[PDB]
Amino acid sequence: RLTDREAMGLPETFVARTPVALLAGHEDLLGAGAPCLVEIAEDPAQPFARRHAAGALLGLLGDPRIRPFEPAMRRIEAARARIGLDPAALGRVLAEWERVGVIEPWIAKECPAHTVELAAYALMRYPVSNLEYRLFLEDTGSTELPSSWAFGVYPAERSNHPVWSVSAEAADHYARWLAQKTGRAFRLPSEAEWEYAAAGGAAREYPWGDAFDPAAANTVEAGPLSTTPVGIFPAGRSVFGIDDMGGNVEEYVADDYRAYPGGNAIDDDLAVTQGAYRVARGGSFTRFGDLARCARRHGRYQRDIYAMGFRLAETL
Amino acid sequence: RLTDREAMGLPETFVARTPVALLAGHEDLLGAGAPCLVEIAEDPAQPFARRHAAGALLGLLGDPRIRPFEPAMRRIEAARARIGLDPAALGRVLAEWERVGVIEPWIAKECPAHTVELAAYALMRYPVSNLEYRLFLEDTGSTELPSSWAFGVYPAERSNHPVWSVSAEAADHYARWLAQKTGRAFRLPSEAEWEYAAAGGAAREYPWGDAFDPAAANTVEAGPLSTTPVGIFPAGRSVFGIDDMGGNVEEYVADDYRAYPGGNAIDDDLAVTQGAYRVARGGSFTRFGDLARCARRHGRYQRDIYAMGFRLAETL
Ligand SMILES: [Ca+2]
Ligand SMILES: [Ca+2]
Repeated sequence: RLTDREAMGLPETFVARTPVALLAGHEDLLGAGAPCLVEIAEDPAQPFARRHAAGALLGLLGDPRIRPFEPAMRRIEAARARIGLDPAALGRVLAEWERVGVIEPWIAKECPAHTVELAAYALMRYPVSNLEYRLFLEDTGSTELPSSWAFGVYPAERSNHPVWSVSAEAADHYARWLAQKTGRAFRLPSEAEWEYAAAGGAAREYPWGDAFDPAAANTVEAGPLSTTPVGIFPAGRSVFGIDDMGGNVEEYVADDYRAYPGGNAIDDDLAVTQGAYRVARGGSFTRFGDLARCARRHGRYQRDIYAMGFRLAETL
Repeated sequence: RLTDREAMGLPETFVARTPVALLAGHEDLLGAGAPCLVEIAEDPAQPFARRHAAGALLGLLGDPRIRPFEPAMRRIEAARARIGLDPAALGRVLAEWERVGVIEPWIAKECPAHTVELAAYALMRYPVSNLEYRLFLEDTGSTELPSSWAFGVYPAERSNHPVWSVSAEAADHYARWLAQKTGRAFRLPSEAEWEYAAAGGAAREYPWGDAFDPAAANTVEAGPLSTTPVGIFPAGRSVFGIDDMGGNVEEYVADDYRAYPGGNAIDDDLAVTQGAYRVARGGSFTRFGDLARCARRHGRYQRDIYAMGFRLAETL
């Protein structure tokens, strides 16, 4: 029933969260050099507008943080991961997020918290970028063009933003292409690999800790209402050094939707949702912080406001 | 029946007409300074990629060519303008453009060529930009948000590109707002004022001369497949010094569609088109060079690939 803007908490009148000119008053960045721009973009003490300005200039220059054939990876040692939500903690999540429309069944599918054995793996520090996805398209001849590319056209000023929306099978295809190109075991992360990389062995509610922080991720509460250059919300980095797990774009995993086994809570929608879509995790610039919860499971519907991107894992 | 990409002459596979990073190899522009960037962006001898790079950097910095409350204007003296198409020249237009789908009735509504007395007037050198339109939205509280702004959000990296698509009445509203702000007689140009400003007293077929030139304007034949910073196709400037009249975005005029009087050619669609839409002129980054003809009359249908912007005139 809601318009896109209503769903994003915005009025019908115009709202801006960025300057009219991103580098106005930040002209010292022109002489900084790319290594200095990278430090500024990833420094949590720098105001967002200056990090955004640095990231935007890197987007024009060619961002050296994005190396398509040797992407920045973080190693994660084998572990007994705890995945999902304790049924006794559902009430707290609902009180926390009912204001934005969350209802009990959406959170109940995170139950029960359970153990998953993970072998050692690596995960991309950043989500896959527009520039990376373009190289994939040009090498493969794929017709899997991103929905946000107007008329299928590459948005060059946003070279270092995450790509969206693509299908889960296009994300799969990107991973197979890079695996073949590099000889490395690239793939999408499993749902358990994604959640553990965000939450750690401490099972944090968010990548950054126990309480939502609108400055730690690009979400709709206070984000700029578009994607951002990867990695310019450093306060939201996970314990393993992964950036943008909360916010920016939702991220596909390898798993199609399934109920977690052992959950005595009746899900009357399972008769149509089981195996019906690929799980997406992490939330996005258009949605609220409930989606930046490490345990939140999403992906059921295709909508303009659901920005679907991805990041790769690697078998070690 | 055609997809957007089919209508643009593009395959299903990916096509790029820009570098992956607009300023890669153009890093000398970082130290140029805005006046030098402006000279580069508007120099027809500079390769398009370097002009685009300069314009993109100006878009980040704040483009000094765009002065919202004192927009760059060109004065045009009172004249007896010749508007439209001689019926004897219709066959030549059809042979020239039938390959892109143009058929006789679309061109026949330009007939007959006729005389319009114009008093002295001024016309904006550039189409109205994203940055200018944002200032309008923030001052008025208007809900007339541009269609290309995803979820209604300002695209800050494209601050100095033309705004699109807006309704003709939103263009009217912008003109009234600026008139009230500045005390100057701003308005949209009449259809005759627009065509004369493009074609001159010589009644050139295109602003730049008699033959189509894919490098003189941002059209779909060879343009970058998005809007461009205003004024970076200087080879297409009109005899009066107006930029981007061919290409970039279509431009509304003050006139609703009417047949030119005196045209003995039967238009069976007049029974539904008369007064039914606002005329748009000049063509765009998504369409072919037939629309960059000074006499071509457009605007009948609302479609994603029809990018509708505007520029202001001023009574002198
Ligand atoms: Ca994310
Ligand atoms: Ca134009």
